[PDB]
Formats: sequence, structure tokens, C-alpha cells
Amino acid sequence: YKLICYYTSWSQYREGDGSCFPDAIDPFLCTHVIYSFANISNNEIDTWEWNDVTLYDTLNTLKNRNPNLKTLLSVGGWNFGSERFSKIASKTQSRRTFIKSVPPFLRTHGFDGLDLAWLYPGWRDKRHLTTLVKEMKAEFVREAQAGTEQLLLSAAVTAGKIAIDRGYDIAQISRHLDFISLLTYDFHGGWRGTVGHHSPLFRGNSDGSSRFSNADYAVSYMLRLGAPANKLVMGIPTFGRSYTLASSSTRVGAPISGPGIPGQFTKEKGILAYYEICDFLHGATTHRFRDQQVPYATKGNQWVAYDDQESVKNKARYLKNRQLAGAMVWALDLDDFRGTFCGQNLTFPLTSAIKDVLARV
Ligand SMILES: *[C@@H]1O[C@H](CO)[C@@H](O[C@@H]2O[C@H](CO)[C@@H](O[C@H]3O[C@H](CO[C@@H]4O[C@H](CO)[C@@H](O[C@@H]5O[C@H](CO)[C@@H](O)[C@H](O)[C@@H]5O)[C@H](O)[C@@H]4O)[C@@H](O)[C@H](O[C@H]4O[C@H](CO)[C@@H](O)[C@H](O)[C@@H]4O)[C@@H]3O)[C@H](O)[C@H]2NC(C)=O)[C@H](O)[C@H]1NC(C)=O
Repeated sequence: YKLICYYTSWSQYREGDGSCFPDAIDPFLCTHVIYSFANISNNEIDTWEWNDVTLYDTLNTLKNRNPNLKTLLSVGGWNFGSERFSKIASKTQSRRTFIKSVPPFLRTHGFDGLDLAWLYPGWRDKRHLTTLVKEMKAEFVREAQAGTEQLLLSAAVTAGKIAIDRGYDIAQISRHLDFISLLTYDFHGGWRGTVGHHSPLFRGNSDGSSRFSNADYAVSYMLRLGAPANKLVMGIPTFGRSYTLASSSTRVGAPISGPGIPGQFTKEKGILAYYEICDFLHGATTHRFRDQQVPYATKGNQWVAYDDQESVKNKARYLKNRQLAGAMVWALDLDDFRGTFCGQNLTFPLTSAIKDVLARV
């Protein structure tokens, strides 16, 4: 099985114990580690952070201890303008300059491949995405004639039916990609005025109006569109989403006024790291959506949807039962990476739980 784990460059700036450098990563935990995110300047791949050159180097020394570990560099992301990707991909001269700049950059800094995180192509972009993937893969194939191990190409793909239909020719891009990570953890957010879970495994016979907003539907739909099971990797989150309750109601369908309050270390409205949730749970009431098979917790006017060891092991069993290529984790720096917040002296408890399931029959 593959275990694909993202590390995010901005996690280095978090204070005290929340600070996470590539250094903290156990080299034997994941099969592939992806560094997020690279920039595009002058139509060429480039660094984002001031000290990226150093961090690349720290990440790639993990390979001195585990020579089988693979590392990828992810380009794009949320803070990258979708329109900036659109402009690059739709003009042949810009697209060509970009593609040619990638292999030398990856080689200089020690990466084994490139992850595309264009979030998200519009209906006008779908054709250009296909072209970008095709031509990117062709160039990696050509570069490997120089006797080096061929660069890997992956893509992060949204799990909502409408985003898929609008932006992605799954049947075509599947043939050129080494793996596709399905982002099965954005099924709810502050954008609706109610409480709900962003990563449910199943629909659960109760659910109103969205048979499609669950991991099971997204996986079955990708399989139907022509993504081969052995290229499909199911995304499992290591963070939670928080909401401020608008009333004293805390069950399904409850009102909300907005995001939850920022966490001590992540400092971002609406999300919490798992190591912050471990702390939040002291004094919280815990519940579990039995149909959806995911927990949530509530304390005061704060309502948190999250994943724990049981829910993550369940998702891992599901994906094995479906014979998928593996699991993808967003993100190593949001799991309890020091191992000192969540009880047990177990570093990476969520990621480890996934690995345990994937390593059994
Ligand atoms: C990821 O990469 C991206 C892509 O490169 C990085 O984003 C860019 O990087 C640089 C530097 O930070 C900037 O590049 C040049 O910017 C200037 C361009 O000028 C413009 O400013 C005006 C604001 O008034 C703005 O508005 C319009 O244009 C005209 C203005 O007359 C106006 O009539 C219109 O109505 C518009 O309002 C316009 O959009 C431009 O942004 C240059 O001045 C910069 O410095 C050089 O400039 C001169 C030569 O051109 C020299 O005199 C100077 O000495 C110097 O050499 C610079 O070259 C970009 O702004 C920026 N672009 C994008 C796409 O965002 C990004 O930083 C990176 N991310 C990270 C984390 O690194």
C-alpha cells in the first residue's frame, strides 16, 4: 500500500512546540512525502519561502536513513491563484517554459517527482489541464533517457461531484498520472449556515439533500469515471474543522454564526490541528455519527468535526476493502508529531494508526 504524506512549509513559523521542520519526520512512517508548495515566477517553477532551499535539503536527507522513501514537490495550492495556473496552461509558450523548468529544479534539490495542486480548474480550463498533464508526463519520460530514475507525476483532485465534472477529465488524466490523491475531506465548511462533518465515510440514511457528499460516493464515482483503483489514493485528514454555534443546539442541522475560534498554535479560524483537538477534548462532550462513522465534539459555543484513531482506521479498512492504492494524509505537521499532546507517548498517532491497518492482511 502507499502512504502519501504532505508536509507544509509554513508550519515552520508556528510557535513553540507547534513548529515543525522536515527534521521531525520519521523516515519509515510514510512511503512518499510531499513538500507544499512551490511557486511559479517568470513562468518557471521556483521556491516559495526564503529558506526553502535549506528545507528541501533537510527533507531529502531523510533518504540517508530510508533509501526507499520518495519525496515530491507540490506546485500550486490555495494561496496560488487558480487564474495564474489558467494563464500558464492555456498558452503554449508559457506552458512549455514551465514544463521545461521542472526536471532541472527537481534534480538540483533532490526530489523524486512533482505533485500538481491546481485548485481548481473551471469548465473553460478542463481541456488545458489535460494538456498540461499529458505534456508534463511526456517531458518526464524524455528526461529519464539520460539514465536517471523517471520523475513521478501526481495530482491532488477535489472530491465533490460538481468540481470533478466541471474541471477534470478523469479518464484522460488517469493514464498519465502515477497516482491521484482524492481530497475526501472538504464535504462541509463555514459556507453553509449549519453544523456538519467535512469528512464522512458514508451518507448515512438520515442525510438531507446530498447523497454525494461523502467519501464512499466520491471513490465510487472516480472508479466509474475511469480512474483505476491502483492509482487512487484516499485523502484522510489530520486536522478538524471548527464552528461557532448560533444557538444551544449541537446536533445535526444546528445553526452557526461562523468559524470556530483559532487554535493556540495553528492560529487559523475554522481549523484545528489534531494535537490541538486532543487538548480541546478535555471537558468536551464527544459524539459519533454512527452512519457517517466519524466523531464530533462540542464545548461551550464551539463545535468541532474531526477524525480520531478509530475513524481513520475505519477509512483505511474501507480503502483496503475497495482495493485502492493507499491513503494520503493532510498533513504530517497537523498530526501529533512530537507525541506529547494526545496522551500516549506515540508520535504521529493518526498516521501510525493508518499505517497499522495498511500493514495487516
Ligand atoms: C510567486 O511568484 C510570483 C510571480 O512572479 C511573485 O509575484 C510578483 O513578483 C514581483 C516582486 O514581488 C512583482 O514583480 C515586479 O513588479 C512590478 C510590476 O508592476 C505593477 O504594479 C502596479 C501597482 O500600481 C499594478 O497595477 C497596474 O498596472 C498599471 C501601473 O502603471 C496600472 O495602470 C493598472 O491600472 C494596474 O493597476 C500592476 O498589476 C503591477 O503589479 C515591478 O515594478 C517590480 O520591480 C521592478 O520594477 C521595475 C521594472 O519593471 C524597476 O523600476 C524596478 O527597479 C524593479 O526592477 C517587479 O519587477 C509582481 O508584482 C508580482 N506579480 C504577481 C503575478 O503577483 C510572488 O512574489 C511569488 N510569491 C512568493 C511568496 O514569492
